Amino acid sequence: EHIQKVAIFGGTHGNELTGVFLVKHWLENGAEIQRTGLEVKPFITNPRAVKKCTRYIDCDLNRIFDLENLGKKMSEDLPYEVRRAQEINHLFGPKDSEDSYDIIFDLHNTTSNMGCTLILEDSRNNFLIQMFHYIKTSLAPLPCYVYLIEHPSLKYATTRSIAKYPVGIEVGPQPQGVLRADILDQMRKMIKHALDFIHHFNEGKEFPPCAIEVYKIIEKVDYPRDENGEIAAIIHPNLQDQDWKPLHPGDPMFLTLDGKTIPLGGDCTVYPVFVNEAAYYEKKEAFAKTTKLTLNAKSIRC
Amino acid sequence: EHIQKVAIFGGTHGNELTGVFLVKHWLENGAEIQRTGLEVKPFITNPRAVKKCTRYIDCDLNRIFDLENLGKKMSEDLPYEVRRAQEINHLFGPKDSEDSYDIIFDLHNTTSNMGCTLILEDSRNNFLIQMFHYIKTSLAPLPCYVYLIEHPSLKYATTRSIAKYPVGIEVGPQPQGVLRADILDQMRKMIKHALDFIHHFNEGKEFPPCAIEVYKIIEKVDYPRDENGEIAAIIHPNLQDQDWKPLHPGDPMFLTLDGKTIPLGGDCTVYPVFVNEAAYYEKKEAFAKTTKLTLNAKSIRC
Ligand SMILES: [Zn+2]
Ligand SMILES: [Zn+2]
Repeated sequence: EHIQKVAIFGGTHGNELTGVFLVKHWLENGAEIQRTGLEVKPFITNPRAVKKCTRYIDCDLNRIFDLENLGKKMSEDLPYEVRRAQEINHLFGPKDSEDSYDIIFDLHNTTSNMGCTLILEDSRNNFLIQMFHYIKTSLAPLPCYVYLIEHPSLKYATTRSIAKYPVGIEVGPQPQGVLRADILDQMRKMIKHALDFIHHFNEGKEFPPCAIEVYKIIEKVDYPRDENGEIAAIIHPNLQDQDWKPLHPGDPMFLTLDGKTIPLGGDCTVYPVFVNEAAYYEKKEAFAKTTKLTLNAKSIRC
Repeated sequence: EHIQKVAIFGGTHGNELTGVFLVKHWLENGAEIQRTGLEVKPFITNPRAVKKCTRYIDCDLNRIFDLENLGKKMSEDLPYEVRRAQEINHLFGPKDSEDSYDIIFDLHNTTSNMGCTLILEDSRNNFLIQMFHYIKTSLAPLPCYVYLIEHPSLKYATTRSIAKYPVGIEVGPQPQGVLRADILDQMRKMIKHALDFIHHFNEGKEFPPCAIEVYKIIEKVDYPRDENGEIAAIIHPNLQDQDWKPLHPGDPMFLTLDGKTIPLGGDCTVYPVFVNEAAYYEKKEAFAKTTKLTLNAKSIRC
């Protein structure tokens, strides 16, 4: 299998402007994202949310590419993002069809101090592991992590799950509604390597069995809450900005205004991720706990 | 025993969480902001914007405290904030009247790397120049910076301007809708010193003359724009995060996606502030130019 149809999504969330800015540039002069023998389409997924420069209009677009939403009768009555979701599935899918696109990169941003991050939706997918191994290794010494999202009741119905091979791209720290240049540079480098991988894959290159480190999600921790549901403590200074780095039972986790430290607890070291994400205030979450495990890929061919 | 009425406003902008959080705490336990012989009211100015974690509902509350809005007949058609401003004005004013609050602190956050910032509205105000000198001195060796908004033109109209002695407290960088512990420690300390000053002054402690460096707004700078009026370049990596530091005629300012470097130009040195402030994308602006000038205060007693 050669890859034929590659797309780059920007503006899934309208106030994550790195994607929006790159995608809008690339819809004018696309040279950067083409490769000899490869044809890739840039696309703004949520134009309404990008105009208002807001996360979403009626509901989060990045949580609805599932059966419950993609298979309901089209009606101007529907929440905007649902109408949009079908519009996108019909363009780049349909999801779970042989006709759907081969790879979609879906570009995101985070207020968390994560750096260049790749999101894996299938720990068994050998083509994705090889891609991600390629992107990590290439980027060095620029740090780059892989966030693993299966399992088994907690998976999201994402925009890029339309593809046979879904690829999430997150780069942080960045405030929402801010275009930073370091971040934009890092994101354009990640894509550069991703698109060069696909190009090498097509040209017939073999990749030897490889091994990458991933961080598998396990549990989302919410903030200590009040007898109302108001946040009662904040992310401890010592945990702030320490995404990916080991957090041990003893370690400070939250801090109250009165000054008291609330520690981790539990049996083992976890690796905090999305520490203090703007978007997860609403959704009740301070960060996600992840375990550090190794994924091995078998060799791959043209 | 002169200064009697003091208010600490929080959540003028709903998505700036630090003020929102401190005021909310202090409503339950005000001990931190009490000073013997001194009564201090904390207050959420924009509850509706807070609830939605949004900057404003209909218009920006921090720019409508003028004759035009404050003096129009109360109605339901009027924007949410207009109607709120008249309430806050009847509660803590009326503005320009003897029986308005003496001092108001209005707590803000910026996405710019600015550190502790005090906002001075009146360069001839001996009282405020002393308060600012006191806070500066008390905070040392932690930097504290004074921003002076006097023109003619470029002036609001602010929520605090209700008071005889308005004071604006701005702490950054923090992403909108996020609540960093470090940022909350700095605003706290700032407020601690401000209330101490007022307490020292009321107890007839004399202050000798002093001098502070302030930074005068001279011009807002917009991003280079498109054919259709889009941002065509971004804040240069060199200029990113360098608020308050000097910028020079030949110095890099904006970077294009190419990336071409757009230099400063002009023939004098300037001091950027609000560099890459999220709230100013909408308002068509990239940073403010300021000039660094020294201000004097005569001595003050009572
Ligand atoms: Zn996103
Ligand atoms: Zn503000």
